[PDB]
Amino acid sequence: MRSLFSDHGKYVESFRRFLNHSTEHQCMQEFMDKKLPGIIGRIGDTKSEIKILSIGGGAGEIDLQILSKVQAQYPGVCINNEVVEPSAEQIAKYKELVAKTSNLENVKFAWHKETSSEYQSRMLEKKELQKWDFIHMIQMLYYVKDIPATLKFFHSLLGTNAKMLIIVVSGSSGWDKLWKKYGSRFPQDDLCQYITSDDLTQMLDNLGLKYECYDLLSTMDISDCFIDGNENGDLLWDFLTETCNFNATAPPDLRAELGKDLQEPEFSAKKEGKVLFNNTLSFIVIEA
Ligand SMILES: Nc1c2c(nc3ccccc13)CCCC2
Repeated sequence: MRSLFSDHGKYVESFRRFLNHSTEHQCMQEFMDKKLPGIIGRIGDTKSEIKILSIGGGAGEIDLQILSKVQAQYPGVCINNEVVEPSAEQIAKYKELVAKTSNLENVKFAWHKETSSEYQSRMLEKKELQKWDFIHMIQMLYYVKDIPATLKFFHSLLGTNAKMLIIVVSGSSGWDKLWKKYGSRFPQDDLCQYITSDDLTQMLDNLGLKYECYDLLSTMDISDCFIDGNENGDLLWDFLTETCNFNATAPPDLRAELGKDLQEPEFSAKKEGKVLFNNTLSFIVIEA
């Protein structure tokens, strides 16, 4: 069993199938529309330049949406948005998106090709420490080695009335169950790392930071995962298991318990003849 994250090709295909059969993206859309406003309501107060640091170039369309809400609250104010992404493929895509978008004259972009870690290391070399008004980490901690250290660092980069926003899958979610129980039995990679909003609050508690957590429901239609032979079904399987060609490369003893175990409540809910996997999300905001 080889980690799915080691086959850039498969991954994407799957990831893509994941978005196509989930309310993930719309879920964040709702957060940004009905909650974000009041959250970032004062990060611009008294500043003639609003700085926004985004760690991860995977949700370009979401980043842009954040800008939309920040511009609305602070008309005229120029915005400096830096992006810290390791994947050239991503940055590349991001950029394309920028060029095709309007109402971004009062925004300055700057992409840095590296990891949160590398970025962080560098900064320390600099003598001066630079602050920020808004930091955010959408679905990417999974790929961070030192969470506690990472959290504390960027918190210190927050300026006055600044805020840091983090998104991960919720403790009360299918993923949680899927990992607490089966994890050990899946390919242990050094790149990925199973983490839930739960692991998060404990770390933040022990760190002593003041945060606020919000959960919203999101689903993943895994119906094609019971139709033996279905191509689509196969990809999805690859995703949950974060493994390559899961079926044809895993112990049926296991693939047997899952097939059963997934169609159960604590993992999924049965709807319009559909089997919906609990993809609930958590949004954490941290004060400076
Ligand atoms: N829903 C997601 C999960 C992971 N990464 C993701 C990356 C961005 C979009 C959603 C994601 C890793 C493990 C589990 C779930």
